Amino acid sequence: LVEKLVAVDRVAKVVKGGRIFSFTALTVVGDGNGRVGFGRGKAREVPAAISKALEAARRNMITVDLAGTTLQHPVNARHGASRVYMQPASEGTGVIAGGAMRAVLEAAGVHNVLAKCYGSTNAANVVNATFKGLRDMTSPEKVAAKRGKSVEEIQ
RNA sequence: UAACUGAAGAGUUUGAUCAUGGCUCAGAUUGAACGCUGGCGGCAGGCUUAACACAUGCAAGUCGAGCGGGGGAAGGUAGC
Ligand SMILES: NCCC[C@H](N)CC(=O)NCCC[C@H](N)CC(=O)NCCC[C@H](N)CC(=O)N[C@@H]1[C@H](O)[C@@H](OC(N)=O)[C@@H](CO)O[C@H]1NC1=N[C@@H]2C(=O)NC[C@@H](O)[C@H]2N1
Repeated sequence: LVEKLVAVDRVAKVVKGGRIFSFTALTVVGDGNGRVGFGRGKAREVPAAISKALEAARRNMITVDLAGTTLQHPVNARHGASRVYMQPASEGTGVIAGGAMRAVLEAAGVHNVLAKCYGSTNAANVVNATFKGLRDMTSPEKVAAKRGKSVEEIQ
């Protein structure tokens, strides 16, 4: 189970006589064969935040139906002000995407893809958008099943 | 046989945050210029500004089988 650490930030909370500082971590876990999830963790110190983020990531996971090592069809997704576009690519292309998308795609097992961010590039929002796009991607078998047809009829 | 296959982000407003929005950076390119330095070859390129003013040499001649004159070389004959 591959685990990637997307971002770590230091945050502050004001109290009387000073500020309380903490750390937040965003992590993405995956199996490289169509299962992936992400999570966040907050703690007074970095390792505990990373562990909590990993625990949340393992709790929040989905299954993604890949077409080989690439996507089934072009995907448009958004979460808040972050919009993402993803496109299938031929073998040998690689993962042409930003780091936040790249972690999710590699953990899900995508090897060739072309991706783009529009709008805000906040790491958590971009991860949410990519996660939604991968979750909502469909496949020819599901399309044929829902239309009451055969995959050869669907083409 | 083949003639196309293609899209990455980062920094910076706040005690944290998310958004909006400018500014800045990583690329490719050049008839370039300047600074430091400098061995060779091949192939290209070389006043982007004053269509400002130009010394000097050269860059449009050739035909005597179109024509009449006119020149200067030799030869031969003659004499002394
Ligand atoms: N917001 C705070 C509200 C406070 C407000 N004051 C309330 C109030 O005043 N009156 C009450 C009125 C309530 C209202 N009638 C119900 C309502 O809001 N319906 C709409 C919201 C649906 C649902 N509730 C939220 C939801 O499904 N989120 C998921 C979630 O975050 C996460 O997936 C999971 N599973 O974890 C993520 C992928 O990681 O996908 C998100 N999905 C999405 N992201 C996308 C996005 O942004 N745009 C476009 C589309 O693509 C979106 N879908």
